Amino acid sequence: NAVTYPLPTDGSRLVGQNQVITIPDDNKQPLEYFAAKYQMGLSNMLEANPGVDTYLPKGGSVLNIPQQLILPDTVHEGIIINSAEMRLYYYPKGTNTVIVLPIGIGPINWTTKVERKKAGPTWTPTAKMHAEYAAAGNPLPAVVPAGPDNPMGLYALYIGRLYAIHGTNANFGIGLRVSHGCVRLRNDDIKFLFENVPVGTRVQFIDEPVKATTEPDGSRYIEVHNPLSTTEAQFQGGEIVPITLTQPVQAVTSQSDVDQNVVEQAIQNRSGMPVRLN
Repeated sequence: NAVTYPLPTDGSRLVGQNQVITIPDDNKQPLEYFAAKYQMGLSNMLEANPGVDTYLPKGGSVLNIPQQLILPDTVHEGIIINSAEMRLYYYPKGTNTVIVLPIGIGPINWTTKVERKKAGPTWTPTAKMHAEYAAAGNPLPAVVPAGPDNPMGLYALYIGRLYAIHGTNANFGIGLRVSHGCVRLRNDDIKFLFENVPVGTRVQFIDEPVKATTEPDGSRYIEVHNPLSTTEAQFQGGEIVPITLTQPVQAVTSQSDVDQNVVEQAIQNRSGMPVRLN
């Protein structure tokens, strides 16, 4: 599996390899189709592919698949969710691997755990949402039954304070900020988590749009994504969205052998793909 990585045991955090594919000349598929095929988020695909058309990637163009990544600076235990890059990292007890799955969101810094998990979850809408639907004339049960029309999809992991990691019955959404729901995954991905994550697993939410590492061979890398709150205009350069380097990131990026032109280009581009600094 391209998104299951053996974990390095020497302190390395750079894992994986990028791919590049060619879009057929006769292509009719939107970007979401490629993102799903490669288990990527839509925003990650946009970041890695400047000017790509989400409606219809240009036939005969090339598409970068950003499967190389730096592991976030956290414990290598349980589930880590980094909303700024729309990724969920799972460090299973049963293996020495990390599985990296794309998510959609609708929590920034919080440590919790999986309290329970359910095949075929029921959805209990908010009193708010019901008020809105009822005025619109839309029927909304107090309890939406499990099944194919349930917006949590076919599996859920509950994590406390109301929240869940769940599926979706929609055709898009993973790698996007939406309204409603907590963390959503594509069908096969949520099923995989449901089958493999025990109740009691640690869950930690972080917000780290920039990651950097000094690896054991002395090489240094940065990876820059758009910050969580980024709008279309900030994305495309009609507005700016500011990125500040945290001190852990500076521990790498301020080193004496770093090419600061690579840092500045990385910060401007926000490509989502690791770039070597030295």
